[PDB]
Amino acid sequence: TTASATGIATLTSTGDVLDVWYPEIGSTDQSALTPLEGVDEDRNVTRKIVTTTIDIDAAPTDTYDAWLRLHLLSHRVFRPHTINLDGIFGLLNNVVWTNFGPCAVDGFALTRARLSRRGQVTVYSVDKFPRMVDYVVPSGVRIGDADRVRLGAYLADGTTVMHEGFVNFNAGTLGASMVEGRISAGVTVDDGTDVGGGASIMGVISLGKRCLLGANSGCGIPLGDDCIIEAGLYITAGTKVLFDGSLHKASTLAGSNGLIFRRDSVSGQVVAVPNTKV
Amino acid sequence: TTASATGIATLTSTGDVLDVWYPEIGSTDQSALTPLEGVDEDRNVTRKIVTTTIDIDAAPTDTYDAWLRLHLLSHRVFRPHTINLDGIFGLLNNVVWTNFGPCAVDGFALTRARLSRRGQVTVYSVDKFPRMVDYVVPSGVRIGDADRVRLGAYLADGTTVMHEGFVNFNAGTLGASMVEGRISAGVTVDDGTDVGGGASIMGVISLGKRCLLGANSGCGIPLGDDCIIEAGLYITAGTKVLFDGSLHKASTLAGSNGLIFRRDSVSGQVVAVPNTKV
Amino acid sequence: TTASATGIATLTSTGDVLDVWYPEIGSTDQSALTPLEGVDEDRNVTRKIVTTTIDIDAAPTDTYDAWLRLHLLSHRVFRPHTINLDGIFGLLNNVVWTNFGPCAVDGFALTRARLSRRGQVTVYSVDKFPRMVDYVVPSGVRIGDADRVRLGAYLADGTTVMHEGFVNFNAGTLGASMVEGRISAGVTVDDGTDVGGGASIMGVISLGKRCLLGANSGCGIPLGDDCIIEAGLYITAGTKVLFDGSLHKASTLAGSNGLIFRRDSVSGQVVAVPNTKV
Ligand SMILES: CC(C)(COP(=O)(O)OP(=O)(O)OC[C@H]1O[C@@H](n2cnc3c(N)ncnc32)[C@H](O)[C@@H]1OP(=O)(O)O)[C@@H](O)C(=O)NCCC(=O)NCCSC(=O)CCC(=O)O
Ligand SMILES: CC(C)(COP(=O)(O)OP(=O)(O)OC[C@H]1O[C@@H](n2cnc3c(N)ncnc32)[C@H](O)[C@@H]1OP(=O)(O)O)[C@@H](O)C(=O)NCCC(=O)NCCSC(=O)CCC(=O)O
Ligand SMILES: CC(C)(COP(=O)(O)OP(=O)(O)OC[C@H]1O[C@@H](n2cnc3c(N)ncnc32)[C@H](O)[C@@H]1OP(=O)(O)O)[C@@H](O)C(=O)NCCC(=O)NCCSC(=O)CCC(=O)O
Repeated sequence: TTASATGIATLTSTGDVLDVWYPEIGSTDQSALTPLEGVDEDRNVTRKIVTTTIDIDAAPTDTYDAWLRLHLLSHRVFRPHTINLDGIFGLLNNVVWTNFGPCAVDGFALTRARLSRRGQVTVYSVDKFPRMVDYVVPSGVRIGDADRVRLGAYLADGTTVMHEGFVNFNAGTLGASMVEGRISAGVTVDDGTDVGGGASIMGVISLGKRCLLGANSGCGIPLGDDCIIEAGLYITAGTKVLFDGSLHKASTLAGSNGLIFRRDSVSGQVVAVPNTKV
Repeated sequence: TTASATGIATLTSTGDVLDVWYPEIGSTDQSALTPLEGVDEDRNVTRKIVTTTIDIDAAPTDTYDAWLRLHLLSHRVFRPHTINLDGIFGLLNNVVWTNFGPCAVDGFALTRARLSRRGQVTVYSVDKFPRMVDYVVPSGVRIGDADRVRLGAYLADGTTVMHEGFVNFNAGTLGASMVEGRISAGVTVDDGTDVGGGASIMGVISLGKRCLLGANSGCGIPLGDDCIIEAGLYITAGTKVLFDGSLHKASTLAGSNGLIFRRDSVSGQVVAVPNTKV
Repeated sequence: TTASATGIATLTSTGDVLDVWYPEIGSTDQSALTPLEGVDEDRNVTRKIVTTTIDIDAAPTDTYDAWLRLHLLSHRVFRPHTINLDGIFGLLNNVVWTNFGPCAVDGFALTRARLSRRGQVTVYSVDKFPRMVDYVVPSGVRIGDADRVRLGAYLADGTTVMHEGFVNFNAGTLGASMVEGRISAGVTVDDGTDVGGGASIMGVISLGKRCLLGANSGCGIPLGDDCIIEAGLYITAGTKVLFDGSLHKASTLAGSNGLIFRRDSVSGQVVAVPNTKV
């Protein structure tokens, strides 16, 4: 798809792009943005309006292109896996994310000293991906600890990411989900799927509708709909699971509907049983 | 109980209450609060003093009432389960919690643009419950990552909530505890109980005194005093536990004193044994 | 070692040290620091330059000494366990860490009210240890959620601490590691060791090179090089592990090289097998 937006970029004096903010997708309106242009000598950066036009099926070719792609995902214009992100790690700079805005990592010690004359300097994160909410708050969502949702996360209407939840870029919820565990990059969960506290979903992997991952559980395989993984139980691709009297590697149960995975507390054996009613 | 306090409320131009801060319980002193009244046109809110009087045994009837109840818990005037919270979710608004203060979720994009002229806008959370410490810091407590304690948490003197700890509203510690795992809404742990790193306590559930939940453990049943759950072991209500040669569903071991729960590493069987010395 | 640095201390009106910032180790240059000296009457603190000289092998004797030691670790001048920290907990004050800077816990309610006239007051943490990044950002590191790295953490070049990672003081990475779980105080992991999401390493304990702790795993013993602990599996010192037909308490497998620990999904038995290729 040809996608375009007008945004405001933060550039170092050597021309490295620390960030871009695109408030709206597909608009040429600049009036939100002209008051934000200028030069900050304490950070040694310039903020300047840019217009970015991309082919979402092509690999990104520069830092601006990479930033627009993350915005398209978090504004929910594009779902996870629908936009080409190949090579994005190479295009994003490591940035010090502060209460004063993004700062270059090279020379940060001098930067911090300059900024400290203006007020206390707090560093929220040092990374190539910022906190999503600092660029877009999608509608119909709650996020307890907004450090734990990267820009490029897709959070469908009706999602709650609790404080223990984490959602990486190119990942998230396609419908209404309670997310209290970790959704790795490239993982999606479909409508009504709830991820219990401290649960882990490995990234290849997606879960269908109305799944339940128990607290402290783990899922290393794709699941279909109406599956349950018992609290505390980690299903790896290599786990051998007893189903109807036979052992199956979990990788072969990928995409199954209506299975409850538990570890028998008497024998210690991993079992899967049908999820009755459904 | 009749409870009353004077506080300062933040109201949208449509009269929705985004927050109330009650610095003290039971006082009519306004002199801390009159300098904080006014109108913020970038957020489109008004801050105004309110006096709120409630019956803690009755269901809350409006947003102010709900906010006072959360304060009563976190100031430790009332313990968890001692105040009626029925319907509170319906009375609290979803709010964008920023470095500039609370902001309405509707229209936040315009709000963010207005505020960005004043300085970098950082969103800490988007939720119906704020961070406790932004309203009350109780005495004798440490909190590593104060994003992870909701207003309405009760943290007794001598509590440390480490960065991996999480304490929901209507929950917490009745005495001195090291909390490095998740205390769900309506869960309390009694004096000397330590919750290990990444442990999960389901919410009906409380733990007694001097309990130890191992790292990455889970507890889905009430426990009495001097119980231990091995690291990595999740006791669900349905788990069948071997105790003195017989199998018992864990729900039937609810409230037991002096049991150590472990998963036998040879057989894989969940067992409970007496906690000797005690 | 004799170690010395010039820094800027924040002192209460009773002379308690809330913090010290030492921008550089071993320098007498004050020109970064003289613009930061002064008195803040809303917090009731004074900021003043100090010169601190210590013997790293001796126990710290005052709060300034304790702060310099934490800096020496996070600037990577000293590795974990190389500096004497005995009694440090007694020398650090509990502090309220705010957007305005450190504040005393005694009297914070009055402090908060004073500061609220200047702007929204946000409390990041209440603890004896601050967030490392607010004092030093070491080179070659990423940190997703910088609430989760305490000052006194040592993060070697090439380390990424993801949002689920946590690194305590006197702890961390000796080389390039992806850290998505919890590195307790006094724990180190050597080059190429990756700590999976939600994994727990107990603190006596270190891991060698190229180890892999699966998501939601736990390690209660020292490991040598090229060990793997399966996702979801917690090895406690007391766990009895089957290796080559014999049962061994895990404490006796301390420091082993090239072992893969798994829980057999059929029998529920904890086993260790050689890590083939290596
Ligand atoms: C595996 C399930 C789904 C099974 O539950 P069900 O309700 O289907 O079964 P149930 O009625 O308990 O049990 C039916 C029968 O199976 C037995 N049974 C159950 N589990 C067993 C096991 N592992 N081994 C042997 N038997 C077992 C019961 O004793 C009962 O036996 P009889 O037939 O003999 O009676 C559950 O235990 C579970 O883990 N749910 C996880 C939910 C969760 O953690 N939600 C996430 C939000 S909670 C959260 O996030 C916590 C907060 C936080 O962590 O921060
Ligand atoms: C289950 C317990 C409590 C058992 O410990 P004890 O000290 O009572 O027993 P011990 O001396 O190790 O063992 C007594 C005997 O039982 C055997 N034994 C122990 N566990 C076994 C098992 N699971 N299967 C079979 N045998 C077992 C031992 O080998 C020994 O055998 P012989 O009799 O043959 O010798 C422990 O292993 C545990 O998990 N503690 C958890 C502590 C914890 O995680 N604390 C939280 C803070 S730590 C934390 O939070 C980490 C940081 C973070 O995560 O962020
Ligand atoms: C234990 C291992 C390492 C084993 O893996 P390997 O690749 O060596 O083996 P494999 O090819 O799967 O399996 C070899 C043979 O062993 C069998 N096998 C494997 N596990 C078994 C078990 N537990 N019980 C019985 N059999 C088992 C397989 O079925 C296969 O059988 P046949 O020979 O019959 O074929 C793995 O499953 C694991 O847990 N890796 C953890 C990785 C991880 O979590 N990384 C952290 C980043 S991921 C993360 O952090 C998630 C994000 C987040 O949490 O936030």
